[PDB]
Amino acid sequence: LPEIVTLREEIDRLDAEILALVKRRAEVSQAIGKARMASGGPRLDHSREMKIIERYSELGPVGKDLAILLLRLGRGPD
Amino acid sequence: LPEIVTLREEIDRLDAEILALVKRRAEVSQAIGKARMASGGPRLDHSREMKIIERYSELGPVGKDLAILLLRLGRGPD
Repeated sequence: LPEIVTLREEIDRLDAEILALVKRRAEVSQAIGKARMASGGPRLDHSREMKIIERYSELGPVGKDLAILLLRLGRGPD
Repeated sequence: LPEIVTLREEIDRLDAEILALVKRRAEVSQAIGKARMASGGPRLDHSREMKIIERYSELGPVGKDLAILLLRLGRGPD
């Protein structure tokens, strides 16, 4: 379709930004993981993680799955 | 942990931006879906969608799943 060329541009721009933000979030999450590890004790703040998941549910059920994936991106490289 | 207070702030800020970007992407994707529907013919550009998925694999295997979820967010509300 010729009339979707500019919509596709916008997608590509959005994806560039999403990827940068997700990468940064993975770095921050991993730093939080390293501080929690270093301190012994729970590897997650479960109440905190559940609240994040509930925020993402504003998007629908796919929103919960997104938060779940972002949670997995916070793991140490394994 | 007291030393993770500012890291948690950064997460919250990143999540605010991720959610706004994902919502916008869902709007654009749905507009592309509506143009494709209106035109009859394939509901997806499969080569295009596969290229998006491959870009997201730069993140790892979780990256492919992310692209997959974003693809589902582009559906008409159902």
